[PDB]
This record gives sequence, structure tokens and C-alpha cells, in this order.
Amino acid sequence: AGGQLNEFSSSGLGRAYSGEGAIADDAGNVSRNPALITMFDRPTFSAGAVYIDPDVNISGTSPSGRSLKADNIAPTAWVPNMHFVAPINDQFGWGASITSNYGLATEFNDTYAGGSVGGTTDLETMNLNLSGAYRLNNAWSFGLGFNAVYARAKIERFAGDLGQLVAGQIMQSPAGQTQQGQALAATANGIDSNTKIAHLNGNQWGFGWNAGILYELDKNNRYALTYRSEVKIDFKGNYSSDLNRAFNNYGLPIPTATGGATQSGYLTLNLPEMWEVSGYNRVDPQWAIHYSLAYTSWSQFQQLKATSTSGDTLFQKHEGFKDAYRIALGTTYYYDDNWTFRTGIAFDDSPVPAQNRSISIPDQDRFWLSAGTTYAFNKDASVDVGVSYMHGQSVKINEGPYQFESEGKAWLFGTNFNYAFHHHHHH
Ligand SMILES: CCCCCCCCOCCOCCOCCOCCO
Ligand SMILES: CCCCCCCCOCCOCCOCCOCCO
Ligand SMILES: CCCCCCCCOCCOCCOCCOCCO
Ligand SMILES: CCCCCCCCOCCOCCOCCOCCO
Ligand SMILES: [Ca+2]
Repeated sequence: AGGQLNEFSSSGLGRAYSGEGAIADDAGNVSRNPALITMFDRPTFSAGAVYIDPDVNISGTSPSGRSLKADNIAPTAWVPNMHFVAPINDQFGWGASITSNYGLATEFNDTYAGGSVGGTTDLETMNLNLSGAYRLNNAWSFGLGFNAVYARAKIERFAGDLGQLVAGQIMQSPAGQTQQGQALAATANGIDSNTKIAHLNGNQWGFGWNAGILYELDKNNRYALTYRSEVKIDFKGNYSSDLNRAFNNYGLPIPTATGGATQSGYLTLNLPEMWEVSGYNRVDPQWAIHYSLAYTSWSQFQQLKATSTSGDTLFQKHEGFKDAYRIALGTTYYYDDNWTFRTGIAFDDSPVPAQNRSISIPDQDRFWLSAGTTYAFNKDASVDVGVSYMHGQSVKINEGPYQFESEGKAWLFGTNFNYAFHHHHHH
């Protein structure tokens, strides 16, 4: 939740990402737990993508009387994944992957009446991971990984109906009868709803590490603990606002006006650390259950704040997230040599306290329902197909001069192809 993504594989999608630190039926899980490397005795490849089709809607009425209805404010997304794992020795192995652990997109029409808190909010990240692992004995394995994260981000906000609202208050006040107030009201009326009042964009790399432990009770039952470090992205990018500079320094609740001029802006984005415990139990030749609890330190994300080369605040939005958990439970039906089926459910606690909710990050507690299948063409190759349905609760949002309600759900569809090489690294 809150911009965190779980879509590292399509088999995982069909499980509702349950017990992902503890299952190693394909190469995708190494990205989640590097210790799982020790479960692979030949070079193994997996690649695919998950298509996310959100349906997130906003409703309400502005004090101007304009509707705050906004349908489908969360664009579709295509999240790819690629994974490779290989033994080095009977005791060591390595793996690498390309995945995305964080990403968000919320995009309103630029004439939206609530544009000052709407507009566009986009974050895309690509996690490049290189991992290694060591098997201590039949029971214990340990893994460590290095992550290089590339992030591209953009925020835009627009005037919306603020100009109309301000003109209305001026004209209803004693100032409405003065030359000064009338001049200000004309200026306020002149601010078109699609006037850009903030633009931030930048691209940057950050770095992190991750680690895992695997405990195998036997070949059919294992448990895992993993940690993914925080990743700090220190963007240096562009900031501008098309409002006249004369708007500045009155304490108005709008971003810094720059008369359309671009200047360098700095913003630090913290991608939060995450812990996860997982279990996998193959209770029968044809059946396994798998389950997990994850804890994400979303308290590490406190605000979006862009500052200038003089250290002044250009744009600032308080977020105040809280640490949050995700719990998931799934089962896998190993039907025959070709067919495997799976299903799962999960609950994702929103890291956003009610008072801190915003329409640009329209988040809510989410429930997952998942189903999937894998067809193995032979001992070396297979395809995974997965589908998930996510449903969140409708919530009230109070932001700036506006009151909104938000509702959200999503469909997710994923396909992966898997290939294992006829190749061993024994000594
Ligand atoms: C004119 C385009 C940019 C807007 C200039 C600054 C706008 C900041 O003011 C906040 C707008 O809020 C509207 C004020 O509503 C009238 C006051 O009474 C309503 C409070 O309940
Ligand atoms: C992409 C390759 C496979 C396509 C999967 C898409 C979903 C279609 O499969 C639905 C489930 O079909 C069940 C198969 O029935 C079991 C096979 O029966 C043979 C046993 O003798
Ligand atoms: C409840 C919604 C919050 C909106 C208003 C809350 C109280 C703020 O009103 C302060 C009044 O200050 C008046 C200044 O208005 C801006 C005029 O400048 C725009 C001229 O272009
Ligand atoms: C290609 C590298 C980056 C991966 C693409 C991600 C682009 C940003 O979009 C993130 C996808 O998430 C969209 C919303 O997620 C579903 C939550 O909304 C549904 C409400 O239940
Ligand atoms: Ca080799």
C-alpha cells in the first residue's frame, strides 16, 4: 500500500503474494529472499509482467459549487519483472533481477476544480538487484543483496477553482467595494483552472541492500525472515510555477510562484525498509499452504518537500505515514506433471492516517483475492498466469478547502515465462 508494489512475479500474483520468502518453485522469489538461492541447483530464468487496471474514483462538491467528481484517476500500469538465479557451488549461488518495489500514478484532468491538490503525481522505480547466498547446512541458508534503484518522478498541481473562490470572498467582503479589492478580484478571476501552480520533476539513482534467512525443517517445510533496507533518493530536478511572483510571501497555502521560470529543486524521497516472515508447508504431494506477515516502516515517509539552491521551501506537502502491515495466506494445488493451480487472499493495512489522506495518494485498506495457474511444457520450461482482484474501502478526505470521498478497486493480470537450463555447477 501507499505506493509499495508487490508485483515481482506472476506466480506470486496468483497466490496473493503469500509466503513469498519461503516458496521457490520458480526463480522470481530470490528477489524477495536472497537465501532462496540455495534452493536452486541449475541456472534458472523467469520474465514477465503484470498489468494493473485500477478503478479509483473521487466524488464531492467544491465550495464553488463545481463537482469534484473525478473518474479513474489512477492510470493503468505495466510492471515488468526479470530474474536469473544460478548455483556457483554446492554451498554458494547468486542471482540478479529487475523488479519494481515502489510506484504510483494519480492523474486528474488539468481543469479539475480541485486541481491544487489534484493534478499529476507520478513515481516509477526500477530495482536492479544482485544477490548471493550461502548454505550452512541442510537446514540453514543466508542471503545478501545489493540494490541499485532508478527513480523518475513528476508532480504537477493546477489552480482549479481557487481563483473563483478567492474572487468570491473578495467581492463578498468590504474590500469588494474598493479599487484595490476589485483589482485583486479581477486577477483572481483571471487565473484559469489549468494554470500550473507547481511543476516538479527529476530522475535519480539510490542504493540499498537486502538480506534473508531460510530455515528448512525438511524438504517440504520451510520458514523465512527477510529485510529490505530503506532507499533514499536525493533528487536534484526542476521546479517551476506559472503564477506571478507577486503571489509569494503572504502565507498563502500554495506553492512558490516563479513566473513560469524553472529553477533547480532538491527533494529527498525515502523508500521505506520492510521486514517479512514467511512459511511454506507442502502438506501433501498435491497441496501446499504458504503465508506471510510483512511490516513496512512507512513512518520513514513524512513529507514531500522540494527546496531551492538557497534552501528555501518551493513545495511542501505533509504526508505523515505510519508503519503498516500486510498479511497473506494462500494454497497451491500441484495437480499433475503439467498443471499447477493456486489461490490466495491478503489484507494490506494502509499507512495513511485518516487526517493525512490526500486525493493525490488515494490510499485505503485493501483486500486481495487471487487465483492462478502454471503450465509446465516439460521439466525445463513453464508459463505462469495470475489474476488478482483488489478492493478497498471508501474513505472521506479533507484537503485544503475541499471535502472528498474516494473509492478504489483494481484488477491485475500477469504472465511469466520460466526456463531452467540443463546445467549444473558441481565440483
Ligand atoms: C488565485 C489563484 C491562486 C489562488 C491564490 C491563493 C489561494 C489560497 O487561498 C485558499 C483558497 O481558499 C478559498 C477561501 O475561501 C473563502 C474564505 O472562506 C472560506 C473558508 O471556509
Ligand atoms: C498459457 C498456457 C496454458 C493456458 C492457461 C490459461 C488458463 C487455461 O487453463 C485453465 C485450466 O484448465 C485446466 C486444465 O485441466 C487439467 C488438464 O487435464 C489433463 C489431465 O489429464
Ligand atoms: C475552509 C477552507 C480554507 C480556505 C480559507 C480558510 C481561511 C483563509 O482565509 C484567509 C483570508 O485571507 C484572504 C486572502 O485571500 C487571497 C487573496 O489574494 C488573491 C489575489 O489574487
Ligand atoms: C516499468 C518500471 C516501473 C513500473 C511501472 C509502475 C508505474 C507506476 O504505476 C504503479 C502501478 O500501481 C498502480 C496502482 O496500483 C494499484 C492500487 O490502486 C488500486 C486500488 O485498489
Ligand atoms: Ca556454467
